[PDB]
Amino acid sequence: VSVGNLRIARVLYDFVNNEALPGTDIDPDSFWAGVDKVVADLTPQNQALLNARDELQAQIDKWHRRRVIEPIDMDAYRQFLTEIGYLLPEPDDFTITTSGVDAEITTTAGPQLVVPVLNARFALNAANARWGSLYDALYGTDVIPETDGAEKGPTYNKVRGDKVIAYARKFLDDSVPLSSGSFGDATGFTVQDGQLVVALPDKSTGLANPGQFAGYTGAAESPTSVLLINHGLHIEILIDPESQVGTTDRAGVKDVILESAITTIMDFEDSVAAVDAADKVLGYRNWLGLNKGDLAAAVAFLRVLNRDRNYTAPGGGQFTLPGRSLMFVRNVGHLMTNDAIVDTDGSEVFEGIMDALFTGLIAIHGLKASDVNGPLINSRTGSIYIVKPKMHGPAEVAFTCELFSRVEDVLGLPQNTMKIGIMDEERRTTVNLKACIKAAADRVVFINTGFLDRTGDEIHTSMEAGPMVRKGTMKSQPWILAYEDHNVDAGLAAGFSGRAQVGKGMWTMTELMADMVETKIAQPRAGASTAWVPSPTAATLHALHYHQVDVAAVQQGLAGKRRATIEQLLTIPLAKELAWAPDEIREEVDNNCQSILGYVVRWVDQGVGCSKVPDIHDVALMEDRATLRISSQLLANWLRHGVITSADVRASLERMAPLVDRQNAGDVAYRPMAPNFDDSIAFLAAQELILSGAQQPNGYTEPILHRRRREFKARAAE
Ligand SMILES: CC(C)(COP(=O)(O)OP(=O)(O)OC[C@H]1O[C@@H](n2cnc3c(N)ncnc32)[C@H](O)[C@@H]1OP(=O)(O)O)[C@@H](O)C(=O)NCCC(=O)NCCS
Ligand SMILES: [Mg+2]
Repeated sequence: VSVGNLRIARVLYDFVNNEALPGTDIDPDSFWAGVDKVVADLTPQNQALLNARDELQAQIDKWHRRRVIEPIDMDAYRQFLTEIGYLLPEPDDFTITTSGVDAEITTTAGPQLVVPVLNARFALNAANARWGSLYDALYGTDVIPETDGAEKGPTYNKVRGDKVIAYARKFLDDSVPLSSGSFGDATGFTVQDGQLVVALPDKSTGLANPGQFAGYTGAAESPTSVLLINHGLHIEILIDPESQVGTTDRAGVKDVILESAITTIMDFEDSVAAVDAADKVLGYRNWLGLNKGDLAAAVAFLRVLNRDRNYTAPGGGQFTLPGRSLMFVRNVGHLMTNDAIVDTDGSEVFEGIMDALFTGLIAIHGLKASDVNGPLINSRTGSIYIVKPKMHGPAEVAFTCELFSRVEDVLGLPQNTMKIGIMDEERRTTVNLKACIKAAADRVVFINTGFLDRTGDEIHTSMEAGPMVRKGTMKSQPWILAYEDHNVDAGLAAGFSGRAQVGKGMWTMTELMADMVETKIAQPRAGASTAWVPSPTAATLHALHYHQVDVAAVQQGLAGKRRATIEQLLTIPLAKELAWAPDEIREEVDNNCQSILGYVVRWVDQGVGCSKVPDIHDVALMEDRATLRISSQLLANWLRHGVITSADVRASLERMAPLVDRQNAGDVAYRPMAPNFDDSIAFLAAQELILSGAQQPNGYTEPILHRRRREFKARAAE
């Protein structure tokens, strides 16, 4: 479909004209005229920034190569990085001015959920994860141990159930305490004189803090639920003395509901596999339907978005809390182009520019509640939140800002409607973080330590230095501990408190929920106002940490400190005279090869961009591209310095591959790699990301995955 200078695929063109544009008050002929111009005016920069990356990698590649056996002189390294304009200066103190942002980003501290947007089922559950059942999260997972004769099964178990009930009672005791007595003793709740009254065997009692009573449902004389609030997050006690769980409870408590996933990132990036116009539109569709509010998915059940929740207030008025997680959308970074719309010469258009345009325009519908726009509003303050990933340095951030500003003109939106959540997940950003924050000083809504892509850039940036530590050891290196702290320092010194989120990384062990409750608390304790979780269940559980830690306080306590030097940030995580025994090296390669084949096989064959892949210790892991980035990069490093040979990788890939078939054997759609490995696009793709990983730009895995999936798809219609 010829438009100005463009060949827009009809699948996109139809979608954008019929589905997306009506109701936006944007003239379809003008919209596409804006598109043409933006793409034209801004493609040079996009390539210029991308070229600037490759150059810097080569210079840094040169530098390490012409230096061996005489350990890194860290002052020459730092001077080198300044000479080439990698390590740009540090700007003067400032305060972000970003306005028009929702309370749930500026003020509320709680879990943030990230879901693949190509999956309507998970997306719906994600936006609905704002509110989650604490009973289901504890009963369903290993938080309540299955031992001591308390196993779960197809029939509800009292023994497990009472452990669940008890846990939650401790929680309520710990968070919204009774004046006197414990929740585990309650016999019923009432509301007298606009105050919560909790009946006990010995007395009746209010709350230690009457201001933690938020409201209720049903008759005051005997409510159906009681609504509480601690650290700005809501807790609901569901009452039904005639329920499966109710009749077993001293107060007839049915369930405790926690306000969990406050915000959700609807993901077009590492979570998903979209390599052409079709895929692209398919996820653009889901984003539109979330923003309209009408998105539905069949399961005899239809899954829709939750409506807002009504309550009676203490004094007696009716009010409304939001039923839905406030959505961001993660666009893709500055790297990839896409089939979707091409040049006359056949050059593809940058995917990132197109996301900004189509994702921006669609999000319009999520700011209003009309007939054309659909019933549910997302940002009640009038903002569009876009997570911008994999940015390298301040200039690339400024580019996103400029891109956003042109996408605002084209959409007729007021300037700065499009807010940017900034990933801190590339070295060049990490060492120039203050500068990145300044470049988006009027747009930024968060920073987040994407430790995973960050680990990826650490291996690739420093590819020629020598052998790296095994990936399990990365978590305790100088560079990563400084980067976490450094992120929080910079955010806080930019006045992020009350204005924007300081975000931390994802929990990848989806089955170790007992671990996550125990371990992840460290993030809020480190001052993170939000952090990333892999599921609504996880979100409900992470919620617990924000009831315990007072994040706002921790931020106040941390203000002004400087817990990281630039030497700590540039400390390269090298092996440095650590000789792994024969077994270890065979473990790392084996480990990494399973994680790769596990993820890539479902990527290239099934078009699935996020998967549960069990490792060589059989811990289920949530793998995506960032995890693939580490895995492949590390193996490349070990190859570049001959810890392994090319042959070593093959043999491991070859023995790991049949195993991933065994764990995938129950799938209807799955086609296995063994025994004929060389006639398997999947296998060959995994093999490319290792044997040619040293040559991918900044270690990114998109070039190969996109090309290999494009390949597979053609060899599927043919
Ligand atoms: C990999 C994955 C398919 C594994 O699935 P699984 O846990 O083995 O199987 P299920 O999802 O059916 O587990 C049960 C429930 O978990 C929910 N779920 C799991 N991850 C979810 C996610 N992050 N968002 C919303 N719901 C999720 C499902 O909705 C499902 O309930 P349902 O019957 O109502 O659909 C899935 O968890 C996933 O895509 N990863 C999480 C997304 C993510 O965090 N990625 C970000 C990468 S940066
Ligand atoms: Mg990332």
